[PDB]
Amino acid sequence: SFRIEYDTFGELKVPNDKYYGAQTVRSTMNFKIGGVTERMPTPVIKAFGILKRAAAEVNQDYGLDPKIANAIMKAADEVAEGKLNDHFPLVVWQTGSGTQTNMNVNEVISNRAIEMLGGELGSKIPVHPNDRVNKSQSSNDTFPTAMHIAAAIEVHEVLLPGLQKLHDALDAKSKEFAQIIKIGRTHTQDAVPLTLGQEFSGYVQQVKYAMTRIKAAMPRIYELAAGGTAVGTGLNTRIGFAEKVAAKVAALTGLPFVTAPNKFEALAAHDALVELSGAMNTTACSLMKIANDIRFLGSGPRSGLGELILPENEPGSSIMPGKVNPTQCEAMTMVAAQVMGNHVAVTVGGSNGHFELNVFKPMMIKNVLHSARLLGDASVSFTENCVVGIQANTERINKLMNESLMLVTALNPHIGYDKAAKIAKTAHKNGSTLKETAIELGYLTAEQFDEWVKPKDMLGPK
Amino acid sequence: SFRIEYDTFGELKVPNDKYYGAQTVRSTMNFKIGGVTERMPTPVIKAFGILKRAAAEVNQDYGLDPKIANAIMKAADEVAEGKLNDHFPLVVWQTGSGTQTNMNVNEVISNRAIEMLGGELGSKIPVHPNDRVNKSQSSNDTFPTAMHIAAAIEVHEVLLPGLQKLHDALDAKSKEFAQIIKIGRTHTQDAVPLTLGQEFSGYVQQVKYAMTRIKAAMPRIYELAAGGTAVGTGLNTRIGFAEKVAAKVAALTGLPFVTAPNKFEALAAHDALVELSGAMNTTACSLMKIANDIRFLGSGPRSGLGELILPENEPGSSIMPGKVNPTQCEAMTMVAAQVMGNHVAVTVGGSNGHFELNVFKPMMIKNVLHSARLLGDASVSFTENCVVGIQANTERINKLMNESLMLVTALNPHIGYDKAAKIAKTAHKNGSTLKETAIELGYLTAEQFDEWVKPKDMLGPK
Amino acid sequence: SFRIEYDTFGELKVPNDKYYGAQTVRSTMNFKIGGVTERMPTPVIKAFGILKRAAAEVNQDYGLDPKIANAIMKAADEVAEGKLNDHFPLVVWQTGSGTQTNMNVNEVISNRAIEMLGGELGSKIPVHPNDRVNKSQSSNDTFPTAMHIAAAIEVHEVLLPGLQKLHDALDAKSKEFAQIIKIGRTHTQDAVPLTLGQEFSGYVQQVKYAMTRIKAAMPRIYELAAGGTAVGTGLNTRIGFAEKVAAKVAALTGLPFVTAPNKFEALAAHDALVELSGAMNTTACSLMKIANDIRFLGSGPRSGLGELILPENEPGSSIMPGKVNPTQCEAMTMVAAQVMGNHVAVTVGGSNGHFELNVFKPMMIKNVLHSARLLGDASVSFTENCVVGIQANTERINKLMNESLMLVTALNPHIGYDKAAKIAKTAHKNGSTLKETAIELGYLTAEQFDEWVKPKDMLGPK
Amino acid sequence: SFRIEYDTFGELKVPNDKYYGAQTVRSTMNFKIGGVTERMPTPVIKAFGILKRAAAEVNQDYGLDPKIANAIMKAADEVAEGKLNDHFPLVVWQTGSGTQTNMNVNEVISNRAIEMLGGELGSKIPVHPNDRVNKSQSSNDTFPTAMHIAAAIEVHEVLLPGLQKLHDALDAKSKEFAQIIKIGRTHTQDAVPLTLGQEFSGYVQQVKYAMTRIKAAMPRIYELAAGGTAVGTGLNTRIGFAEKVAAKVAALTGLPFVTAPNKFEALAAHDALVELSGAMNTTACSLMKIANDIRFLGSGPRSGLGELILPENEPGSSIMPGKVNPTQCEAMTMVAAQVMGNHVAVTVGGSNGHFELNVFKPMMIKNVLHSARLLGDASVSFTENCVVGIQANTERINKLMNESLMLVTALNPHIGYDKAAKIAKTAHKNGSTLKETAIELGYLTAEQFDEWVKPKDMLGPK
Repeated sequence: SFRIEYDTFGELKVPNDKYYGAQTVRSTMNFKIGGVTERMPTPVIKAFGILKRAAAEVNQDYGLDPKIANAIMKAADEVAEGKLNDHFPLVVWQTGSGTQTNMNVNEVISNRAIEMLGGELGSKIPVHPNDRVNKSQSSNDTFPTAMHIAAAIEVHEVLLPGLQKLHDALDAKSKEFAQIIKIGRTHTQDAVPLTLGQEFSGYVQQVKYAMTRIKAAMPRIYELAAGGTAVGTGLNTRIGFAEKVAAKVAALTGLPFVTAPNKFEALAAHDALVELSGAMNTTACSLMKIANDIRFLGSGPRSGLGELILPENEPGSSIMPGKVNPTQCEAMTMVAAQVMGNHVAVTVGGSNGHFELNVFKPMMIKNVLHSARLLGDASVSFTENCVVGIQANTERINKLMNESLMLVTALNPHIGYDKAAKIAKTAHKNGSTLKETAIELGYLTAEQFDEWVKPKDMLGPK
Repeated sequence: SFRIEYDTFGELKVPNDKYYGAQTVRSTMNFKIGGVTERMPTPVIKAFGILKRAAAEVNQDYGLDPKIANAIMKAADEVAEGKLNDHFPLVVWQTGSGTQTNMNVNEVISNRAIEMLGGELGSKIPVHPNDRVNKSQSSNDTFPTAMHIAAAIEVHEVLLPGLQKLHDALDAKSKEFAQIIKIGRTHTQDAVPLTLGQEFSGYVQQVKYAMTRIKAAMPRIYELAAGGTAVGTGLNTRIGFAEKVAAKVAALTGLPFVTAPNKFEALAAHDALVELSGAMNTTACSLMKIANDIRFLGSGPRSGLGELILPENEPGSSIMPGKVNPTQCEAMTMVAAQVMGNHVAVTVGGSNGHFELNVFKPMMIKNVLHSARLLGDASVSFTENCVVGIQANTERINKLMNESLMLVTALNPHIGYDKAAKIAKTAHKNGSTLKETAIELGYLTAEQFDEWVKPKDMLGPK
Repeated sequence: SFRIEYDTFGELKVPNDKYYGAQTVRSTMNFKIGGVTERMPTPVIKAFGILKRAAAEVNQDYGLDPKIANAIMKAADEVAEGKLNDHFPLVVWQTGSGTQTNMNVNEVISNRAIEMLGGELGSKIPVHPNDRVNKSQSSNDTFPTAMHIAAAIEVHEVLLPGLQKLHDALDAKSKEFAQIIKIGRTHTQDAVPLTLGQEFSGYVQQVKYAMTRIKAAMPRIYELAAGGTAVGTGLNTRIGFAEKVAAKVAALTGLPFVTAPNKFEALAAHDALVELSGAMNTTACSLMKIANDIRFLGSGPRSGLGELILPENEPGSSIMPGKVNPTQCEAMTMVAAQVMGNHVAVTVGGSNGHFELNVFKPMMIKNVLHSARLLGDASVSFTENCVVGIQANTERINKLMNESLMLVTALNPHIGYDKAAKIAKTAHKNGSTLKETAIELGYLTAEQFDEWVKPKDMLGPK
Repeated sequence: SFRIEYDTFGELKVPNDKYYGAQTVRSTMNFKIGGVTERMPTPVIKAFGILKRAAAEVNQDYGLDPKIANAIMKAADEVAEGKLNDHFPLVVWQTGSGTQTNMNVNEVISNRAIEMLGGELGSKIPVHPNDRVNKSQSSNDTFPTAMHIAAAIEVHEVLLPGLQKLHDALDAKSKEFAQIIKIGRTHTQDAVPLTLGQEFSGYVQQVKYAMTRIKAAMPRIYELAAGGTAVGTGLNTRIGFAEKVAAKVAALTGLPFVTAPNKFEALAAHDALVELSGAMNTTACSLMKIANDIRFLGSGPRSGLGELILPENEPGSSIMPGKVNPTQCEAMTMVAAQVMGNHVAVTVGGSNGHFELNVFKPMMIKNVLHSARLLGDASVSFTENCVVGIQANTERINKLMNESLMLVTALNPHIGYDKAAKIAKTAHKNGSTLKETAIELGYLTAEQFDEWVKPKDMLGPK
């Protein structure tokens, strides 16, 4: 069931159905931290596939036999395509350079390329893990490159598409609610009117601005460290390798990757990941507000605010009509809190580089990808299972507009401030409406009230 | 105007009306970071006065002349009593060991004692700042001792008394509201009843637990670094000085200070400050919940929840009866947010010690004292200006109870499930009460509803 | 391959090899957030097994048929024993009360108990998920109970045992290094001596204190919410149920669980989880310092500090003798940063309760358990793969003690301060040792130096 | 002594020498939280002066009498110029909309203008605080406008200039050290060479990227809330006032302020402050790395790394040549830790808006201004008192290069791998240099070593 390989510490059994080798087995023994939920994120593994395929193709310019390079490229493609995910058992909590995962990737690509070429597994023949798959590379500049490839692809494919769907659904709900006037709330106290459409347009702007902030963090993510080798000098690498690898990754991905102009900055720090996390942290603040507002605006049916009817996600009860838990609001605000915590973990790691190498890399990229996926996935779920189904409770909104004390200020140009306050004071004391009170005191008629108090004239400057 | 003092780098102008000297002027030239709001917290300065008073009294056992010791003690007392606060211009953002503030204290006490002895300011005759005021002490073990003295005093005099007042005021309201039944809220949806007294009793328990948590953090704060000297060994101090100065501090303050049993832990780390900040961080979460709940329970007057009437302390508008902004809730929840951020500042500093000395000391104690003072002061203000005057809106509460759809389950034993549901569903569609609808459907009589639906019976297990 | 079940939204296929039902299937469709690394932690699932077994046994006092109760107890035991982990596919990012996981647990326990009794899967006969497995319970008080059971077991079995091993290994290394004198470092500058044993005793004290802080957070974790039902009143539950369930959980676990004295505080907030996270946050600060110190003390072989020889964890190179990457230091400091971020996520959730129910529960317990397991697992790994193998580089330590300028202060009682400084100044200028310089200037003999400069006399007070 | 003013709650003693009035005295009575270090930041007060000056000039278009407008403008100018700072006693911990400070500003400007018009202080004649100084404005849109004005000015005048000085000083050192070769460090282990110039160029790039990140956060800060009034609709302000007052602020400041295109987003949230704090958070991570590296590179003189000689700004001990504490590194890394905590405070506040108004405004702007000022001031101090005077310890660097085992790979083409390894292994065991050992083993000549081992050739790709 197993073959036998060796490292400098002793003999190791490797399962015959596995493409990794002795270094990866030793690593599962030396880094038993946290269990399977801690495995290196698949976007990192796939990004390594993209990177090893670009390096193999470029290394033909520097003496790599095309037959060996072609097998490496095909094997790297299978990694990048997600066909070999089961051959990566290592956790985030390894060396802070990600060396063990670089070797896991070199081992798997070598053994699969060996198999494609007819050799025997575990043999290093004819594709040596370090000499061929890791040719012209270091763990020090490859893991950072994989981080930025994975981050950019996840932003492009998961995070922004999720936010875009949320933006568009909130914008639709904003135009659908454009004529529904409700009582505003400041300090949670009753305030002057605005439309539900206006209130929702604020959410739309926040999501639009979140997308812009995330996009503004991407140019530094597109800088790749490949070619910095061990300490950033590019020692033991060939001239032009850095530019060529980056240009190859860009063509493979369709994204504007470039080589980092300063490889010392690219190896000794991950400030671009701190900044991207910062943009997700702002996004989480925006989404906390939007989701918590929608939560409260749907509270009720009778002892809450009751402006919105949220779609049911849980089984409703026949005995409990109108009760709807805001389920997606809760998942989303829990996600928002997680992103804020992830951002502090990214910050602590990003602040703790030493000399030529920051060695917090796996934890930093784990937290960035975790926030990116949570935000994108929750944005989709919140859209499809809550926002698109939101309805306005117009009867309750209309009833509360008539019962509000806030519109009393439309009477001042007609009967004077002092008589307006007496109406408001009296209605507040008696629990009556402004209209009932304004008439019961003989200050005006019902026809005068209905003509002077028009909330649709209280929604803008004059 | 000025006098002239000298250090080994040249001449310095010292204001004649100031008790500090050359080293302190030099320190103000080198650390112009942030302005006057960044001055070293007065509790640290006073704690330094206590410590120097204790050292001078104890140092009589080790050769210090009693007439010199007496003037040092009297000057140090003035520092500890807050009488010389204007003679400390240095900011938090100085050396990470606090050496500049230690020198500031030595100079101020030296010069004030020289003045009491009839000497000339700046003269070092006959009270030398380092050889007599800093006798048996080091740069490195004095500031951490002052940190723990200041934190213990602030916890004892400001933080716990403020929380005690808040606990007692919430408990009185809990008892005052013990019979007022309202509709519960889970997920912000209407839920089964509880009293305002029960809900407030949750707040009371939270504040009680906060006080226990803070008290649980004090035993390690009572351990003092004095006697560790430069690196923790006690080199260049006298045997027994560590224990004697801790006991003298205990007798001067009435708090159970002892010498730290491991001086390397006490100099190389400030884990006790991190743990005390963490207890305040939990307190902040509790206060955030309490204040935000009271904020929303007082929302209205007509488009909110309207269960509580909060005291109006700042005049409002005559045209706006019933509109009262929950301004003390806002001060308190802002303070809570600040404590959470301060806690992360404390954490980063506490995580970053190097070898024998943590050199983030001034910023860690600044954030701990800041949090303690804000929490204590806001608790007093929130108590006196909001909690003690809260009234229940019993009329609105009673009406909302009658309009709730939640109570409809008390009718299950009497008319079966299927009829109650039809009442709930029909009331929900018509906007009428459960009682109106059960009568209009002829499923029971008014007197039957009033005898079957008793919220008083829905407040406990059976 | 599948059976057919229904909920109020439509027909659902349930795999026949799965013990969950339609509610769980619907939940995997409604909460597609984050993928499989986001699954509810297994310690929560097992804790639910303990809880449903205690409730079933107690519910016999309240009309539960013993035959049905016995099948429920056996099925709950299989959940608690980890035999049914594959039947829980739901993610953390569900409703904030954990309702979906409560139903997942009720469904799986019902179907497995049905199978034990001979019935057909998916039928609810004879063990109804809600009426029997959820009898006398609410999602609102069960998920909090499972959180605290899981937290206490993880602290007892993973976190503290890991820290204890680390404490004991550091204490052994401290006694083994008790006679090795080295140069201290303050501000990272050379300082007076202390032994490696003394420096390591500081680490030992930090870990001892971390264990005490964690233990001080457990009494509030041992308070269980079971019996609070929907809003904390205990409505729809039987008198004595809360005390009996808690006493049963305590007997099943061997841990001192008790019923929460105030169920409103237990449902509306999770301040005990915030406080336990706070204790882990302090622990992370302590471990960051210890691991980073050991990292730097092992730096070299020639351009670093070079006091410690760390055991190899990576394949060493023949060309690179003495180069050893501090692999476990990096995994541990990365873990420490993660705990600090997790703590902020716990804090944000803990601060955001609303009225009767905090609905951030799954994210809060996820982060607490994640920090607890990471800290315990990394503590074991750091112990076995680094601490127990640490050796002192005594030749380099001894060589640097002889080259240090720091010991020049042992000459002052013999040749006076002024002549001591001239030796230090001259050796610093020439790059020579104090001994060479003190002799070359004719201030003393080699025999006088060797007798007056004894670092073993510079390790304590006099 | 005092004069007497009145609000609707009674009589208030106002100091005769103060320009504030009844509302401000009332505010000091109700918000005694934290003491004088908690006063509203002077940049907010000055920004309010700019805003009130702009509003008064624009309000001439809307009826304001030019002679009244002129005195308001002149008084508001004195506020903006920092001439009336003593007339603002209110703390940050006030209403979450900043209303008290808005009233403080209105009263101070009203009374100073009344004084210029020859009236009596407290009289409201002829400059009414709310009817003329607050004309066309609201409580709710003035404070957020002042926040953004203050943040933009502080970024432009303090933060970016400080970072610019640090960037330029690091770049000059980079060029000064361009030819000094030293041993690299990865994982803190010895690594292949790089120049001090290359390493410092990484720092330069980090500071350059920090400045770009901060600049990228300013476009949303330039959007002003003025004109949103109470809830965002602009009710009770004039058409065109929003655009005109933003343009007047732009012309007064020379910064590209514009009116916010969505006033609901601008009042309900402060996402732009969260994003600006996040850019400063990234800056803090960069500065932490730079300062901590320089801290350790200057460690010694003999038991550290010893590559850099840092300026000695505070006198040391004559008995301790070469011992220089990196005190500016400590101030800077403490500041970095503080910015990270401030950022979490900003995040919590920014996440907690409610409906039409975020009421965490004073604490959010306080933390943003605090971070900006600390970063700017510390950058200037770190530059002038450390960076500009750093010297390389070329003699020690050259010796460490010669004693390194890293260079041994240049001998591979000339004597093969196996002989070089035996040299490295033997030098490592004997404590001798690579050159001494290769000669003593007779594998090459001294002149052969000097020609084969050229570190100048190991600094780049080939």
